[PDB]
Amino acid sequence: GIGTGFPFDPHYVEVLGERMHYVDVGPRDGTPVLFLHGNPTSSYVWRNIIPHVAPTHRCIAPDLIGMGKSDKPDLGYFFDDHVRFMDAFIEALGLEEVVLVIHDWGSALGFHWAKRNPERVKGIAFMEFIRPIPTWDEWPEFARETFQAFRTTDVGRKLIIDQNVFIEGTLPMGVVRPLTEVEMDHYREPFLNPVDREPLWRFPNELPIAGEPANIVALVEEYMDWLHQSPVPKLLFWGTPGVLIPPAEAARLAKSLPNCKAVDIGPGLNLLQEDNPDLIGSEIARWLSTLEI
Ligand SMILES: CN(C)c1ccc2c(-c3cc(C(=O)NCCOCCOCCCCNS(C)(=O)=O)ccc3C(=O)O)c3ccc(=[N+](C)C)cc-3oc2c1
Repeated sequence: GIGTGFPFDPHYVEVLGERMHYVDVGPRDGTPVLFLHGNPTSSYVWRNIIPHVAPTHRCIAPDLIGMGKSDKPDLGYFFDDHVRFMDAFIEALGLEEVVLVIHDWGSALGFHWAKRNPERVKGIAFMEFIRPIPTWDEWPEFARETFQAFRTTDVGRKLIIDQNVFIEGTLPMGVVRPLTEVEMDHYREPFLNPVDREPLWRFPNELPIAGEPANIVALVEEYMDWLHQSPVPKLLFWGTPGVLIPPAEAARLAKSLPNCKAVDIGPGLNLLQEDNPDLIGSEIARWLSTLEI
């Protein structure tokens, strides 16, 4: 059985006047491994992968601001808000050099931070990450109209804020195998009140699709350009058919990104962690030995 529980002790750090929650396990010395979750998850999405890395490496898994057990300030939760909070989280924890394990919107946070701090990143494991979607044709047909509806302030907010569709429908449709009730309740816990769902709606409205928003498209194209040239060790997980990263894209990236290892995880949509956590965790563990950390 795939683990459903969250046994990690809570850790907190005051950041920009707001308390943020993070998982911190593993030995204290050596290079830490920073796990960055996306939408609409939390450090809970790393629950079955950390146990493969925690025996030999420090594992830090924060909850993004307004998500998980972190505080819920009255912000718009634009990507720029998450950048400032994640920049200040990393400094508040005194992290010097790190290995990144990033997913979904956390990957945009990881890549944007690694582009600005390339000396402090010894490797990047990433899966179902954010890239420029040139046209709506590059978005999966089965989820296309709903995400077009998500990116509006009337129908989009009604679905996500008022009806919580992103948790009750979009999240299960990002996973191939079925999610138990206990797993669903963990993902529901930070969003029982419609107020807390603002990041669940701003995130898909920040997706770089068809040139909008222009600022996010430029930002993501920048770190994609850095990724195509930098020699930082890269580990990419992908599944079939995926959502953000289709198999043909993963094959292209596996040849064009320097020092990159691609790992097929089998069937998979967006939350690859939930469809094959053992392969992801045990491959990250094996890959960390090939780094000079
Ligand atoms: C439990 N079961 C499997 C479902 C499945 C679907 C639904 C749906 C549902 C969702 C969708 C839907 O979410 N489509 C789109 C998902 O496909 C995206 C998958 O990749 C994205 C992963 C996340 C990526 N994160 S990022 C980068 O974006 O930040 C479409 C139609 C329906 C429908 O019903 O007619 C419900 C709709 C309304 C509703 N009421 C008003 C309370 C309840 C719904 O309940 C559902 C339950």
